[PDB]
Amino acid sequence: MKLFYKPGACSLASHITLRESGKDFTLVSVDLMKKRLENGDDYFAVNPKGQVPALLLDDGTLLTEGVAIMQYLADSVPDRQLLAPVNSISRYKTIEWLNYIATELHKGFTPLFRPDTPEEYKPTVRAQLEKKLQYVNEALKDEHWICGQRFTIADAYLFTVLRWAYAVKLNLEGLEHIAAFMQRMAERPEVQDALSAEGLK
Amino acid sequence: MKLFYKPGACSLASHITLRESGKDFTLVSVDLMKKRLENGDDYFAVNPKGQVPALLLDDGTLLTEGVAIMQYLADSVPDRQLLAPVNSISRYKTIEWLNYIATELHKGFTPLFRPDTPEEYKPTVRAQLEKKLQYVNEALKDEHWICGQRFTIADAYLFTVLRWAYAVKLNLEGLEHIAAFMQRMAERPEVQDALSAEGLK
Ligand SMILES: N[C@@H](CCC(=O)N[C@@H](CS(=O)(=O)O)C(=O)NCC(=O)O)C(=O)O
Ligand SMILES: N[C@@H](CCC(=O)N[C@@H](CS(=O)(=O)O)C(=O)NCC(=O)O)C(=O)O
Repeated sequence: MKLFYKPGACSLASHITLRESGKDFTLVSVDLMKKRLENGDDYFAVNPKGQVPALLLDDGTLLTEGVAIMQYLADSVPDRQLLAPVNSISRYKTIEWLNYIATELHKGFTPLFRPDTPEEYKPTVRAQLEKKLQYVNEALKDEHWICGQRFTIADAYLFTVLRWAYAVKLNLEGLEHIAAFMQRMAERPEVQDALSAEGLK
Repeated sequence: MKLFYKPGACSLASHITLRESGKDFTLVSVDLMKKRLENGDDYFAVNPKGQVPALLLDDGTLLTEGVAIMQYLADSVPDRQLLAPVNSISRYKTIEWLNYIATELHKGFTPLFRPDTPEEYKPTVRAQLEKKLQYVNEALKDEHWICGQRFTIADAYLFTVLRWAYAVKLNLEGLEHIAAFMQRMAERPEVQDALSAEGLK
């Protein structure tokens, strides 16, 4: 199994998930500017969307989209409870958080990292993300995981995107539940292993 | 069971799914500018996020996020085959499509439909959307449904978002598989009933 990723990118969520689920995998670095692998090979030949993450299965299947990848991992290890069983409302509340993170936060930060984003637009994005982060702060007021008492793939994804709020210096004052979630997350051995493996901090 | 919607908005995907799964529901229109229900009640009191769609379950559970709602409905009626069963690769491919549509197409359209979006930015967004539509056109070349042989929840969501490509007048010329798909979707009686109930054409 191979995970195509870039350090610090959204692929970290799938990476943390591969470890939390105890999977054997190889990391393959991608230059997202040039769309090449470490070896000058075109990346558009592996993933036509030219994006990370992408997971190559053993039976040669290429699976893209981080949310599809994490459900794929989570489902193969029901013993881990990284995702609740089908037809239980808990499962859907976790999927609700995954889509909120994907569409509202992840894609919300994207223009800030895009070279084609016009400068006068960037301040508008920051201001929109601020409101979003305040809703996230009150959602973690329980000071546990995003979906309650149990750790799920939604936590791997929230933590991954929340790191960008720190990298870009969004005003995070008063948002104490976020700060505590980030510490709780960093104390997990598999996210630490994943962070080290990517050469992160 | 109640679906909070707005004619033509993204809630159409969940509305088509509610009909395709054979559910009984009440459609409740939401004034998205004022966040008021058709009767004057505060919408923020139902959905704290202020967006459509939202599904109010009989038990009183409120589920938000289109992708979450569509998966909850499909799984509940396994006999209808709107989403493949857990652990089948087919299931993850549909989820892969759902996330692509959610994050790249739906959220990709969003700035076009907003005022704070600077006018010189609109051309870049349209341009990006047309490039994605080309990828979707090729993904539909064997002329079936988005996931192949069977109609799934990805088709309902792809159709919903493609309606805006036409509304907005993106350049859809030469994309013949996309045109065939729209026609295939128009001829499904459950989608005809949904367009009709929403007062659409
Ligand atoms: N819909 C994709 C989005 C993937 C994505 O945006 N990946 C980015 C990396 S990150 O900014 O999100 O960390 C990328 O590869 N971008 C390169 C490009 O889009 O050209 C998903 O959810 O997996
Ligand atoms: N992440 C949500 C987004 C929902 C959404 O953007 N809904 C829009 C309607 S539409 O543009 O998708 O048709 C809305 O209610 N917007 C009102 C607002 O955000 O103030 C989802 O996937 O369901």
